[PDB]
Amino acid sequence: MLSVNEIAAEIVEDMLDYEEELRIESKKLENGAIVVDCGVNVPGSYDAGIMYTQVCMGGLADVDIVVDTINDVPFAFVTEYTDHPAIACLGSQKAGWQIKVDKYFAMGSGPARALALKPKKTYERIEYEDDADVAVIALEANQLPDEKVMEFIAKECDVDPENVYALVAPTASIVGSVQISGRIVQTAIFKMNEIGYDPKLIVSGAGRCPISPILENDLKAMGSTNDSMMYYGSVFLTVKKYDEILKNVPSCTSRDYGKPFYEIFKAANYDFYKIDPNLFAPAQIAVNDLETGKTYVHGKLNAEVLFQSYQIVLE
Amino acid sequence: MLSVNEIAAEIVEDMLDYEEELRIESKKLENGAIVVDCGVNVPGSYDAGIMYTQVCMGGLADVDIVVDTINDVPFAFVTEYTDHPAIACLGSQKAGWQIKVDKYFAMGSGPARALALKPKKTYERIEYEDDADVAVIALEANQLPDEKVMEFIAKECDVDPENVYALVAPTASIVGSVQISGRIVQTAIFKMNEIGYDPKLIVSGAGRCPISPILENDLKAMGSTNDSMMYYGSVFLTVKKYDEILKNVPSCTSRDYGKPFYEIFKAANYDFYKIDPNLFAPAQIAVNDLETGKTYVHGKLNAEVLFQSYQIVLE
Amino acid sequence: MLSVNEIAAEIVEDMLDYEEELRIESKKLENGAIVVDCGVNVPGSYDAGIMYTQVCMGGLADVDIVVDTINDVPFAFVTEYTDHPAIACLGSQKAGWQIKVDKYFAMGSGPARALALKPKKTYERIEYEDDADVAVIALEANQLPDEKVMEFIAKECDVDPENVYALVAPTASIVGSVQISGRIVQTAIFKMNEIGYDPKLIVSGAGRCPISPILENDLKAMGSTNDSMMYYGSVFLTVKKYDEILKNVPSCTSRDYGKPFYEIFKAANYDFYKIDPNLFAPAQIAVNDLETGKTYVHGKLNAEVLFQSYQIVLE
Ligand SMILES: C[C@@H]1Nc2[nH]c(N)nc(=O)c2N(C=O)[C@H]1[C@@H](C)Nc1ccc(C[C@H](O)[C@H](O)[C@H](O)CO[C@H]2O[C@H](COP(=O)(O)O[C@H](CCC(=O)O)C(=O)O)[C@@H](O)[C@H]2O)cc1
Repeated sequence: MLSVNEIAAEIVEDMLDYEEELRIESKKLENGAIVVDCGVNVPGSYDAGIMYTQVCMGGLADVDIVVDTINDVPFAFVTEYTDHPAIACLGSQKAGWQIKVDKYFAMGSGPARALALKPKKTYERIEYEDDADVAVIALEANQLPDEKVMEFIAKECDVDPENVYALVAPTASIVGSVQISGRIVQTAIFKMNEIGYDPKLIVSGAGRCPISPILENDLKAMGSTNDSMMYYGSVFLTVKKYDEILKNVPSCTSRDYGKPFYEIFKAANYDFYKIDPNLFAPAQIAVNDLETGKTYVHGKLNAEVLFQSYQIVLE
Repeated sequence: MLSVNEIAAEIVEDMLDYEEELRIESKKLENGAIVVDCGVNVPGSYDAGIMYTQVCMGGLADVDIVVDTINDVPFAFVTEYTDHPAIACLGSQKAGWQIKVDKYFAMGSGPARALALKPKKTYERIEYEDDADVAVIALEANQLPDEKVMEFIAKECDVDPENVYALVAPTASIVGSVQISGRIVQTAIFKMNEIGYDPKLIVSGAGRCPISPILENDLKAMGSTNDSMMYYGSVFLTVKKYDEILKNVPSCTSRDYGKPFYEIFKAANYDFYKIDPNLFAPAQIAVNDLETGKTYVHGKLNAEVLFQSYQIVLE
Repeated sequence: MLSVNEIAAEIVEDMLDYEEELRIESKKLENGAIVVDCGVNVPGSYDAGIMYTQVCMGGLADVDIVVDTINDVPFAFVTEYTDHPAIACLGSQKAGWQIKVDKYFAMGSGPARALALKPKKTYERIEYEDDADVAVIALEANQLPDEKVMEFIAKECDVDPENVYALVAPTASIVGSVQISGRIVQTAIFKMNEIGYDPKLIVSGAGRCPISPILENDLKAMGSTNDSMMYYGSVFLTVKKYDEILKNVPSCTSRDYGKPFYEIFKAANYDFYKIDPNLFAPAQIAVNDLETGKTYVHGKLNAEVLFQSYQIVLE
């Protein structure tokens, strides 16, 4: 049995060893919980974004950045892979814990979800849960959580607060852009499960996605970071048994395709948890089926929409 | 003073510390030999694949995976380089030792070849021999080696079985796919030797090759993994003195070029013998000549053949 | 505070633990200075080139090599990024220390610059100074510095020669080619400062640049290594506030744009420090402005000129 919280805790300790280099800052609160700021009152960095992504994926994914071009324009890209896709993506990475503690609101991702069982149905579906006495959570938020928030997280995870760590970054920050593009494989796995495909059948997944420039506020950044995956995110997946249903994985099969994610976000009143989950999906996928030995390709890339989404200005 | 077996054993010790994360399993046999299953009864992983390949190359190469596209279809690629191409590729990685013990048969690669000296003529040519009390072999096989097999290998290496490690994966497995595409530099070096170009003249090489999808059995996989290099493997090589014979390195200069290996092999009725050996070669190379300061490009890529080989189904 | 010398010294100690693997050679001089030959009487290596580049950037950058193609011709590329672009690129990397000790000439780069403050105006512009009592310099030179040269460097940095390290490689060497393409982010940051843009406004930068083949002498190599960046170097940059003057960052906005830099190296008398500093610029940039949330793209790639600089011979 692997422990995503223990593996991720090792990465968080590495992050804390290099705080100044990574442009992050931590604080131990009055109950002993550790809050790591990766973007609210600090700049963060590409490497902090990679480490935050690795932590969200329970330490069970490789994540790196390579610079490449789209129609000759240079971007940083995330390239990543995992051989524990259900656990890394659904059991850890997905932001499946909505944190609401009086006026404090955050989207919660990462290994702590596998202790608190958030949501319970996910852990039934992937047949995984952790048992650790350390909890590691990743918060997408424009404010840092206080003692009361950390005490609530600790309680839900059945751990002491002194054994809770939270990484925190806002949507519009470099760590935000990196970690959200770092969910490229997770988008595919999540969309596959939403359409009824058993994620326990998925053997491995590898993905690439450009890293959104940082737009002027958290709301517009929600749009462009998500469009990175929807219009320009590519996944190679290996599965035990193919299902014709997987033709409906790519975003271009959605009635909302062509729309800026910012549009969809606005209609949900800027509440991420009011977005229809059936809308998150990768631009393109290739699915290697171990049963037939065939590889089925679905989807397409769309630089035109992406450059609109990224507020690119050409000469 | 570089020991490919000592360096490789350190990598194998790492693989042992992370078995469950890598999805591999090890057994210590009655004679003490350690057999590490990287794909027979276990799924393996992309990282087990990279480490397997690093082991094959004696620890003297960098090997990593990046996700990229071919005609927009996503694949995982190996990207690799070495500054010891003779030792890493000829003295270690090449599957140059046919292991035949009763009815057990496997192609052996990796550092143990440099203790067994298999074949002797290679070690004379590259002016390398290892001197070590530990042997690390990598076996491409559908069955794990038992006590008697490991005793045989240890005898041939002159090491006590207690100090022999074998990594094992079948041709159709993720480790199989990764480690075979991870021979992209080795196929250039080996083809260069084959056509009469002294490997001692070769300074370094750096290569890129897509990782084949896993096909439905070892024989089809033998085809697709090899076609990765023959139809879509690229190598940049640096040499002390270029000779025009090197125009013959690319696989496209073989009389047998043009169909997927498995179909060529079908056409030879499973007969190694009746296929031009010059077919085993990279798709394209660029050769930086240190003498003239020119860089000579030969060969081409072939996505059309690659996609037949990979049994790609487009919509 | 981040000490570029203390961090870089750790990289050099790592290089000293793997000399034979990296194909480098070190000597401790009489005064205790450690001279690491990375390319003068030894071959060096791609990995030695990456570590030399990392040391030039003060350990404050990520540097890796990926193999990819330009018009299908395979090359090794540097992919790199930093979140301390003023410190790493201008405070450390730029070769801003002209070394002239009797008959010994070298271009000096690297963290020792931030101890000797060379040139002073740079340290005033970026507001950085180091306080280490170790010094690490990178010399681009075709001969190894002796006891007297290292005495001069140690004195200028206010450190005992026993605590000084020098890395040394000529322009025509693998370490030369890697390290110079490894300045792709720095070329953008330097040009930005040149045209009056405060480098303190620069949040981060990420770049890709092909690694030049080694040409037949240091003079031709000065041309092709530099053309890598000027004709095929791409940079993604983040800044706090955009300024329209940044439209003049790309090399193609210079009067002299269009011919290989080999013609330009002569029209400065083969003196690097005689070259007009406004020609020294990246091929293409994307500038993400945090204020407006827009990303402005300028410049263009030029494979045709690159293949000429590189002395590519196609069939
Ligand atoms: C790409 C996304 N973007 C994004 N952006 C930013 N800025 N930050 C992020 O963290 C992030 N996401 C990461 O989390 C990404 C995303 C993939 N993750 C995500 C999405 C939604 C949620 C919320 C939620 O709980 C989620 O909707 C839920 O887990 C599943 O969704 C619903 O759909 C299903 C409906 O049930 P069915 O009708 O399928 O029932 C079937 C029948 C099938 C049918 O015919 O419909 C049955 O029971 O037989 C249910 O399981 C129900 O839970 C959480 C994470």
